[PDB]
Amino acid sequence: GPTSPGPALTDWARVREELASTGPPVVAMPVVIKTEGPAWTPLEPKLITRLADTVRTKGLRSPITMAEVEALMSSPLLPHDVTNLMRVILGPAPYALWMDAWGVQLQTVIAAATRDPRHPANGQGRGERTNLNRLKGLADGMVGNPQGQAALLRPGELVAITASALQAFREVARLA
Amino acid sequence: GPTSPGPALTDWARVREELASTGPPVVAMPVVIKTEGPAWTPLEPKLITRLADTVRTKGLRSPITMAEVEALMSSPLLPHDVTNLMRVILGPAPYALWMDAWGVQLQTVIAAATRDPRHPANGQGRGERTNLNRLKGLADGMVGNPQGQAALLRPGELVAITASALQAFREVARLA
Repeated sequence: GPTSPGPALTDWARVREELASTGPPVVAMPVVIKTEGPAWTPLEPKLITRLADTVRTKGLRSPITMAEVEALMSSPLLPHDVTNLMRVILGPAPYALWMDAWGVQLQTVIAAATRDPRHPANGQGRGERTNLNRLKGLADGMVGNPQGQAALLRPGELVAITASALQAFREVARLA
Repeated sequence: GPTSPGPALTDWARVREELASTGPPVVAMPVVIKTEGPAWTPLEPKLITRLADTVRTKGLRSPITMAEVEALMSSPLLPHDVTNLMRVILGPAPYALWMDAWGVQLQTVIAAATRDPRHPANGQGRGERTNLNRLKGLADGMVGNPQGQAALLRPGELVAITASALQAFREVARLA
């Protein structure tokens, strides 16, 4: 990633390499993790407003709306984002239905998550297994912390999260 | 912060404003958090190598080293950073002493943290109180996750963390 201009996170990979190519005594021994690649995608305000507009005018049960939401929810999103996105398009009343539907959808994910310790929502470690709270961005450190969510949620969970969001949306757009 | 070029985190502040300046029905009602301002500072590889060089040549008990480390540890750092910084300058053997000394130093912080629920290391909430593991970047989600640390640690904790690191360093540079 962009490390030439400025390193948001100390680029310890470079430090490693340096120390190495200079003297053997001790050396390139700093712990080089390299957690990289943001699997979530941020939404563009203007694209969100036009979705609101479309949901306003064309309706909600409208195929246009479904089409435009579907597309916008093809990329992984953080719990914070789905939540806010929905709070804006759905409105106070249906948002609740969605919240409910979304939780149900998420629950079946906690199954394929349990059924298989190899599910994309889980990690390598033994504790690294998703949970309803994680998926909802309610897990400790995620609550009201999108920055926190971006750092803790695994790509596999983001995909689950977003698909569920999209399902529950259809569930509510039609069954309403 | 930079939101004109591209919004790393969905800029919901803008979305709020839009919806508002257009139609009253529902409106600018997305939850706008705005967690901002990184209180930690990333280290520049070259500056780290020269510190290694200085620690190598000039020594460790050297005042030059103390001078150059002091300066470099005047800005808040993440547990990951202090740890790696030290692992590089201190070497296998003393690093252990430092680890030990650093923990002791951190422990007295857990006191002023407990003594006062208004300590900078604590938050507003009732659970938002620091702990040895947080300060060490061992808290869940911080382990091997500098990105995670940057999102969870509070500025007040970063200052504690870095000062302690600096103390424990002096503790080890002299008492060795």
